[PDB]
Amino acid sequence: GAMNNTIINSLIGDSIKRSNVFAVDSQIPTLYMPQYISLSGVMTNDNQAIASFEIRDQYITALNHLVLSLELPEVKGMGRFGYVPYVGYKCINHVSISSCNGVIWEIEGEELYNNCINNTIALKHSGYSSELNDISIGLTPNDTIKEPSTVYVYIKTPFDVEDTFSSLKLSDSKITVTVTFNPVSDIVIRDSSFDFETFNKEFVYVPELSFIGYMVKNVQIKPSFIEKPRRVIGQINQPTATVTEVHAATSLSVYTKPYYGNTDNKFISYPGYSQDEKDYIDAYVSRLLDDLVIVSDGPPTGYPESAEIVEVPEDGIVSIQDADVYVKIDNVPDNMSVYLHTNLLMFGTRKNSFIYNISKKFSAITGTYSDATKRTIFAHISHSINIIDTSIPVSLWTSQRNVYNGDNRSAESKAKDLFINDPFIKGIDFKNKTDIISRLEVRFGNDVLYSENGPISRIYNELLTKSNNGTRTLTFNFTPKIFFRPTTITANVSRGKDKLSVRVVYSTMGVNHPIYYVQKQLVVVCNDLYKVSYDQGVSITKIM
Amino acid sequence: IPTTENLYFQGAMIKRSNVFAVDSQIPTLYMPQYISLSGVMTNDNQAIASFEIRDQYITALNHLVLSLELPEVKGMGRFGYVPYVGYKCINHVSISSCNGVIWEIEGEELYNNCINNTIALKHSGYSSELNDISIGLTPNDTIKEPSTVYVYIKTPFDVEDTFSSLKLSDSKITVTVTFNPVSDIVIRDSSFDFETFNKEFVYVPELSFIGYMVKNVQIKPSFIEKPRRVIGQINQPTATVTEVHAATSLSVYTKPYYGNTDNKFISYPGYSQDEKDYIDAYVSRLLDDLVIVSDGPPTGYPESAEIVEVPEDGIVSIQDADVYVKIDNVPDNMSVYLHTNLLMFGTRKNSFIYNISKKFSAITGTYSDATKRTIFAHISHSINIIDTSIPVSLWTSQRNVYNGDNRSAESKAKDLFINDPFIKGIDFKNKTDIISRLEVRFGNDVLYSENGPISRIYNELLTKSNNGTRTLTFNFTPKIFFRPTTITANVSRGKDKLSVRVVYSTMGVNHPIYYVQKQLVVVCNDLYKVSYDQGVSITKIM
Amino acid sequence: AMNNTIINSLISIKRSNVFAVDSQIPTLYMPQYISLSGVMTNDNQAIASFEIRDQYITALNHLVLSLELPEVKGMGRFGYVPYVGYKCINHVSISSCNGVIWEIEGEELYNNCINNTIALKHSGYSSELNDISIGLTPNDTIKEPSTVYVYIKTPFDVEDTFSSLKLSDSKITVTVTFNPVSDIVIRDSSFDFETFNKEFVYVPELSFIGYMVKNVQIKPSFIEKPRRVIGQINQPTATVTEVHAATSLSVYTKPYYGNTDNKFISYPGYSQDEKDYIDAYVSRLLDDLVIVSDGPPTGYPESAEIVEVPEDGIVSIQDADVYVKIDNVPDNMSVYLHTNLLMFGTRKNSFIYNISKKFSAITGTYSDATKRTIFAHISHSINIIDTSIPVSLWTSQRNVYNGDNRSAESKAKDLFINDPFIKGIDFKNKTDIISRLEVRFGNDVLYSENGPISRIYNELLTKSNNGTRTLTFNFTPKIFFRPTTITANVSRGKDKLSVRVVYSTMGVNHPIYYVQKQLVVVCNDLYKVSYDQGVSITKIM
Repeated sequence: GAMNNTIINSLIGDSIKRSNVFAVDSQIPTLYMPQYISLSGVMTNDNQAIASFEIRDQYITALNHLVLSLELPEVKGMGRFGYVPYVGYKCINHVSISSCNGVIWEIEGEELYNNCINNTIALKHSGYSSELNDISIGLTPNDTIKEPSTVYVYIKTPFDVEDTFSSLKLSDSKITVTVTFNPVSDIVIRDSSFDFETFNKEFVYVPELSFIGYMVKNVQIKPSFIEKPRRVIGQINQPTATVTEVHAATSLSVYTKPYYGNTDNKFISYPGYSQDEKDYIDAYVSRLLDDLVIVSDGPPTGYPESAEIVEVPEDGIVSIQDADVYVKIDNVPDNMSVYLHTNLLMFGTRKNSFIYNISKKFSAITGTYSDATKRTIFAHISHSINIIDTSIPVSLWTSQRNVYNGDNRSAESKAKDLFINDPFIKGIDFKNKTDIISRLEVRFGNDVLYSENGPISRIYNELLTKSNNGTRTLTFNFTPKIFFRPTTITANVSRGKDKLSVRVVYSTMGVNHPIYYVQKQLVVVCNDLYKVSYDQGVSITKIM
Repeated sequence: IPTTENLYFQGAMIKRSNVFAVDSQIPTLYMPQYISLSGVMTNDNQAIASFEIRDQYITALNHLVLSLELPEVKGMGRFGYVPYVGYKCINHVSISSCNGVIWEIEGEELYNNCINNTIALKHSGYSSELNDISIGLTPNDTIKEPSTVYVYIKTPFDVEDTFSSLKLSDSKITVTVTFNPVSDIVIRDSSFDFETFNKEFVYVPELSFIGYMVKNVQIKPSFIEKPRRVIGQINQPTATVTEVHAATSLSVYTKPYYGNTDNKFISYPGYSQDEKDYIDAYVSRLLDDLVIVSDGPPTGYPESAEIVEVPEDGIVSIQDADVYVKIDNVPDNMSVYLHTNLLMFGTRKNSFIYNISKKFSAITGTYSDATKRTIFAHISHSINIIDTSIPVSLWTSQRNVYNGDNRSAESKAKDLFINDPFIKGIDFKNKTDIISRLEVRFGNDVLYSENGPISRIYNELLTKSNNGTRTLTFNFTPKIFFRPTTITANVSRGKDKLSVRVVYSTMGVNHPIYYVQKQLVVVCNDLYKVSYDQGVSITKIM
Repeated sequence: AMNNTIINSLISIKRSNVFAVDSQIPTLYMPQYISLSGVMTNDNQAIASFEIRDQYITALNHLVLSLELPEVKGMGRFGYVPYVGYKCINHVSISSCNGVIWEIEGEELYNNCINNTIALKHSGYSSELNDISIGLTPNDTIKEPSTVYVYIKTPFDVEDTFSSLKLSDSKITVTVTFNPVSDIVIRDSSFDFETFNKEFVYVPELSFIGYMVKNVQIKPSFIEKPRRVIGQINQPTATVTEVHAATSLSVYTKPYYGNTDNKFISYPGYSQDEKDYIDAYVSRLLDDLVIVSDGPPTGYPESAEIVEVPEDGIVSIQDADVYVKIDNVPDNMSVYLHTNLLMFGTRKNSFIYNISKKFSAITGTYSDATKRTIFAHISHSINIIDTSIPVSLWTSQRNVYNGDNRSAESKAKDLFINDPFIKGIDFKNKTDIISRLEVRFGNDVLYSENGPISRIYNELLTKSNNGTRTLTFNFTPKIFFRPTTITANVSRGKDKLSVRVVYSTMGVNHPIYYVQKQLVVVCNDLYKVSYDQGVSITKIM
């Protein structure tokens, strides 16, 4: 109801100099006015799509918070079609910010995405919705698969960190923003039935650039520093990569990307908008089940001769070598039996060695046959399918290496396979869950800068940046940005110490996984420090 | 040899600022205390709670929390509280001294300011116990157990803790909370005795705050932003804020007006508040009347109902739409029937018909001989959030040439009264964007305009919020340590007002949601100087 | 381009530049992620020691403990508790030659990290670790080996380099005391815990961010050290003595399960919502609750009252009606309802706490293929308290009934749960059992409350959804200021904090009444940190 006597007695019962924590002198700031400015741009096909935006106005003193709008068209026709999650980020191949004196800042599309991955709002705007990312089906040539939509891509820049204090100042200079787009093939998930040829011919990127402009009265410009991300991709299947000309790096990131060039980029399933590891696994199990347990009158027809479809015993247990599969379906008609496809997908490099068989990954399958729809309605499924199984390209099941067929699904099931060309996949699975780096070594010149076995550098990245999707990262700067010059690793060119060399030991994937034959590329990102000066327009100088 | 050199700082090689040590300043001597007050209740019979803060030792205060003791709800019928029940109770909050109002806010604006604070919304409260629609079976059955909810009354005094705190220049502070009618916070069916509940219900509030007893306080003048709201006329796409001299921001949004309805909806998902939960609760409510397993043509439906026996094929054609219906274990003496016009809307006898039965493409299930019900399995439909937000009144409106609610009397009896006061847009999730274009005028000159909702995208990015509004921010300067940046008036040139004009998106006249009345809401934050000369006072910056 | 109205509104007074800053040159330093193996020592309590000393490691912060979990092989049910890595920790101590610099009890470290979802995930929390897995053969793999990471949050992390621990050419020892592995594992009777316990060893590794600083200019600082007092079992009071400069005081309750075998009917695994706990429990009871049998069901104790369901579908258990309807029941069989599955009472013709009475509707379909009932819709009033009742309390001496009338199959599936960080009297700490709280500074009442308004403030101020009744005395920003504290008056006897609570009561006929409670009181004392002749701390008085 009021302050207690014990508290009152503990204070009254003034000799020392105290900092006022109950009042502040409200400083008058620089006089300015912000404005959201939107620009249309010019489209070019060098046949890569490139959008240019020129910002040249005597009243736009500073700017930040770049947002790119993209108009997605109405998608009509036959077939399965869906956009990749965060489709807007996946459109971007490269972003460049330039003045008359050259590039001020630039970034690779995947690195922009990596920098925004911990911003759920920016990712949502990108966008990510059941409307965009579920795999929709067109049943007629004039059927609407996808309605037209607008996505917003937040182009995070070093100018956003401290709002007005970090904004790009325009020294009565012309700024150009150049966005290079990925082919539309990257952002779209589709089956064979979908007329991609026509879609590709007719699709056009329709972008618009927004930014927060500031009209500042008597701006007092000071020099600053900015970090420019630089990326190097290693050779296919080489466990090494080098970044040359490293003189002042604030950080270094290391990750892996799969390379699907030895494939047709076709996968059995995709979960759509639902993106959890369990959603990927459930979408895959769901696609296999129709061919795995068959309720038929006599041995099931329409499967390759290589298929081993066995009638389930009265026991319910089918033995596929060491693995027992318990199959029990209720309401099976008297003229019909329950069959198990014991080798739905199988892989082996040697005829009497190890076999990777997807049918062996199921231990229990129960359900009820429906006389009304003539389908089996699966109830409980016990299995050991993982995220890697859902990430195996179909090409690797039917590869030359494989001594077996070894894709014994029905023709109906194979026609439902999807082309996935997402350009920002990491690791060897869709969720980048499996850590395939067993050991990492970083060399600065000839000296070992850092080495680790487990991903403790990923744990630090995730803790320090409050991200649940980090990468193995070394950070050399722990100083607050903008108010301090960033701390860096510094070169010694005479001792040949001006290169960062990364070496990894990859995990053997275990014994005979078809995912061992997924080609990998090592990615190394280095953040170089640059000085930003505004003497005769905006200019940047690499720190050396 | 598989060993690797383990050497430290191998990447290492004037006045420098020390980043490894700091001089720990001695702060003002103070002592905080959590103080709780009961108030005085007063009653167009609107409930008002007053709390008077007067103590020579409370030097400053912040972090206001209002407690509310919700009563035990007994009786027959369906009852549930709206999500974030405690915020929806608040009509208005006012903080006053002897010199007048220091700060005040409309209930919806307090809620909009706390929408990103998941903790404060949970305390509000939001739970299965409060928000699921509970059913009372006997007149002495307990529908809802008594409960306490906490409403964090976010004020400008919390931004920088002690630095931004409200200083009581040995003045009396009065906090006045105006409550919304209990009708607004309760979701109920016709069976529930609302008349008695309303007569007997009383708001039981308590105000807490963090008080600070400060030794030799050195008070300095400061600035405060006071939110000011203007609501446009029904269906008017314009609104004006007059006497704008120093504004830090301007927000624009839409609210539906349900005065042309009885505020009854077919369904409500309860505690589960996702778009999918709203859609699933609605589909679930329609399914008992949509697919019927009956011995002969189903009874108990209006004559306007067109209930058709499903062919051996399983496909029923409703004009251009094919509905595949297949139910297992149907008894031999019975057939499967499909309600082909459960809900239908047309403005002309030969116009386009909006039919909810046409929104279903596949319905799978098993009839239960034990419970004499159909247990639905897989449903393929195209029901959206707008369908679940249609008031029942609009389906049976004078503008409809059809009946056009052909549901059973049992289904219509399960309809719920929803009077949530903080609904935005034309659907429960505020998913549909109905503003096609926005123009903001400062005087007669165009300050800002947009076609797409880029100002909402910026609001959401800058405030890290997933529920933003079209907002124009003029202040990008850090709060408390600087005088806020404002849009400033030119009275001589007539630039002393903010006029908002929107262009609403169009839609077909044959969709019941076309008849939802809309109100434009404009929120302006005006800058005020906080003085302490003879107790606390605020002065509008002009 | 900028509109004319904006240009016209702009185009003697000192203005602060908000569009440019002079980029200060910081102290020259170089960070490094350093990892150390320690020394393992053995109540045969496991203790890991890590010694940090290097002429170039000047400062450090952001301690992360790695734990290598082994491959778990054999027969039976096994799972790790959620946040396994935090639950491993009994105590963490940071020491110099001059003594302890900072230390914390494992539960208080966990409490400090509970609002950090990333740190908790790294702990870890996954279906792989936390679902209850089953081993079918003696060489079957129940759990694959895994690594967990425990972020050991310290006061040195608040302001990165500014708050970092400086090493004045001193040797810093980090000592981690581990809980017995019995605390972090959820297992059934079938699992060979004896062998697992004998063979299990903690395999830890300590990482930290080390800083090599050129010409470090050290300044004295302040640190808050958490101090915990646990009250006598069921005693609603606790005292913290020698309180001279405290920044906060926290109060909470813990259950004590020493009067039990720590066995529970169910556990939801990785799925940790209140509903997941309730659904896992209902699921475990269902196969004994509704039985499809040819004649009266066999294999239940003589005390079991299994009744054939009438044609009506309604079975009356006193005042409670249970509607049971199962489809596809074979002609030679009937539907039976177990009317006293679990029952508890302290007198014979009095009140009965009966779990079977908590069900109002049960629907399902019998499966001829698997000879099971596949349950569909269930209407019950089971709560989080029911799922938190140890099995021991159903069959206790106070109970005049049997009163666990489940099948032997169901009882064999019971799980040992020894999670060391449970609060309240239920697994979710949902039930508030403190009716009133009083805090005394000396003999004077410092604070008192009925409702948990101090928990509401804790949750608001720390942006946490799992707060405790807390009194904060410090609202001053950390590192840049000396913390504000409650200060002692030794002459007036105000140099101690006494807590008294009034517990709510659940009835004497509820098995949960017999769950023992412990009052926990946490006090944060202010200490001065000085670096004159190694690192040392001094209690503020």
